[PDB]
Amino acid sequence: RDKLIIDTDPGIDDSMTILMAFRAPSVEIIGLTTIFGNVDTKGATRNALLLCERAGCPEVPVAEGSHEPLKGGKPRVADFVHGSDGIGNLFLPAPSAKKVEESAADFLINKVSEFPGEVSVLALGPLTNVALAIKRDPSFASKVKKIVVLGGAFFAAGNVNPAAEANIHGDPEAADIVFTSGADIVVVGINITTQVCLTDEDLLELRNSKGKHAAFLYEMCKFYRDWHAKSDGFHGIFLHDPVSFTAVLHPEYFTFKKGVVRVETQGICTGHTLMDQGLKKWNSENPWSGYKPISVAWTVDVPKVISFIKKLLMAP
Amino acid sequence: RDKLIIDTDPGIDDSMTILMAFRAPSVEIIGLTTIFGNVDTKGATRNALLLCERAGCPEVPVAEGSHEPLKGGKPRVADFVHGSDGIGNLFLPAPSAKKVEESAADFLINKVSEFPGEVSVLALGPLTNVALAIKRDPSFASKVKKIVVLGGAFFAAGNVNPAAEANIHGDPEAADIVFTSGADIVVVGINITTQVCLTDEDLLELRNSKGKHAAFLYEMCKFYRDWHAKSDGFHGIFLHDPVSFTAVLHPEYFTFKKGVVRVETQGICTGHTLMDQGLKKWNSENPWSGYKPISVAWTVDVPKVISFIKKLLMAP
Ligand SMILES: O=c1[nH]cnc2c([C@@H]3N[C@H](CO)[C@@H](O)[C@H]3O)c[nH]c12
Ligand SMILES: O=c1[nH]cnc2c([C@@H]3N[C@H](CO)[C@@H](O)[C@H]3O)c[nH]c12
Ligand SMILES: [Ca+2]
Ligand SMILES: [Ca+2]
Repeated sequence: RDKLIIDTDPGIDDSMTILMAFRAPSVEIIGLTTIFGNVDTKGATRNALLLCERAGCPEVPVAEGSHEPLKGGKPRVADFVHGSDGIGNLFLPAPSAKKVEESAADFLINKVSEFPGEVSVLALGPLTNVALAIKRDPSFASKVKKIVVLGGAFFAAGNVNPAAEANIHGDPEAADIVFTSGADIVVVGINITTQVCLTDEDLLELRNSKGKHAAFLYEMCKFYRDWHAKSDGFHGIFLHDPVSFTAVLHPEYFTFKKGVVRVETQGICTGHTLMDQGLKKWNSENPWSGYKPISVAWTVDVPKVISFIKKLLMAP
Repeated sequence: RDKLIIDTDPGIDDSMTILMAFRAPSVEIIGLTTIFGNVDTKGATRNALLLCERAGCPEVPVAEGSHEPLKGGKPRVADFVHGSDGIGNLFLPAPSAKKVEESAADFLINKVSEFPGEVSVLALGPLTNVALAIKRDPSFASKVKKIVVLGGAFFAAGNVNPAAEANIHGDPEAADIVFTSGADIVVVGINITTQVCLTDEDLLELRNSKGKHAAFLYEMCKFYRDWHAKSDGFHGIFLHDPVSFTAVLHPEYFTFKKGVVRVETQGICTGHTLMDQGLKKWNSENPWSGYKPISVAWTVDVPKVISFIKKLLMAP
């Protein structure tokens, strides 16, 4: 079993991912670390604790992270995407399970130091906790096995505005710290995940399936689906976070390109992710020079990824 | 005959374009306006005057433009792409023809005001003179028939650094003024022009042809081709400026997408061009909201464009 920490802002697609992850036999979830984005950090913690209970694992530690980005200020949340409670307005009763005392940043540092080169991190929201752990401990990047990030828009439009994807826009400084940390990083941009969908028919197939969490997953996805229709004009949902989980277990369902990634932190392009492919010899040095390259998902085998996601969601 | 002003920084591909333009029948070149970029403004004026003489038209007015970008400061020139003299180190004797007294900005306003909705502008370098014209006369944008711009990198890597294309990076503030002016604008990015090449074999075919300027064009192209081999790893040249001239006469050899274009003026992404395609309904307003969209070249019919360029370059 491969040790995994999920850094997340649940979140409708985050919740689908977490529930899938608990059903994956090759994976050992050693903890959930929470962040803002789809909902405030407190709302993310509440949902993560509820997901642990729903999965029959209330013993799995939940470590609350940062309430704001590194630059500060109360963050704007995607409630128009994920609902007021972050899970499509189900307004569920409060969990009995409680979060651990330590912060998400401290939990990440402790578990990575406890098991060097063994713990993988799946980043599903803004990268604040991951950046805090990199800054607080300089050996973190050498001790973490792999960091799989759902974030960015590589040579494609963003989803917050034309320039930026939501997770990166949520904390641009944190994303730039993570992408230049020298750790073994895999980034999956929305240029990849918007190709991997569940249509209205696929969602109905989920409702009618014998899946353990089928009824709950369908109720959540109703609000998520309606946003895609109003904004993207698509009758269904984009599987952003489940696709990044698929890259953890089955990287062979994708192709990757190596290259230095930088994040714009100011101006009209705040949150924009840009990769230097290294196929052109520049005349002079630039902000992409001297850093260690990372892996950027380039193509996706959509039927294989959809088959893997559907089998986990529809498992009894 | 359609009236045309060429705003240019000659420049090797600029020189190919200017010489093609003088041979093109459905066009009347009413003037050349010069700018920095490939070489300093004074060097661009010298080359433009030499091109008018070589074409047998020393009477065609040459109006010298801005020596530095809108924000000020001595500009960095692409002498590693176009040579010390701006024309591949041919070190030709000085022209006998002299430039006009008025600035490029004043010439642009005067000729567009003289013939409202008749004069087209082909922009081959940084957009400083065009922006100065828009700022000095706020009706300029509405009076120019069309502005065809060679510039930007749309959902592709830049050629200065991963973020920016050279002409836009030369004056980001000027490009942003032009793209938001409300004028009838057609932008041709390097995402289009890098698909339209002359290989080493094609250049040899040009040398062996009966073309009026074949010998001169080939000598000048030697330094230009060499940069492509050292930097891009391509044995030949990218026809950037001749392709934008092809978009003036034959826009039917391309497909275009309508959308608001903004330019980043600060940070690591200074000079980055980004278009909002308008295919997604945004939840809130952004820097792309409220402006008039422009036409962005999306695809190119490479054989048709190559055929048109080759027939002009190889005409006796
Ligand atoms: O349209 C959207 N706007 C903002 N955030 C999201 C999300 C969330 N943010 C990430 C994708 O931007 C992903 O992790 C998901 O949990 C999905 N769709 C949208
Ligand atoms: O590789 C390059 N770096 C900088 N400028 C140029 C140019 C010039 N600048 C424009 C394309 O960036 C184009 O108008 C041309 O005259 C060609 N190739 C390069
Ligand atoms: Ca998420
Ligand atoms: Ca030029």
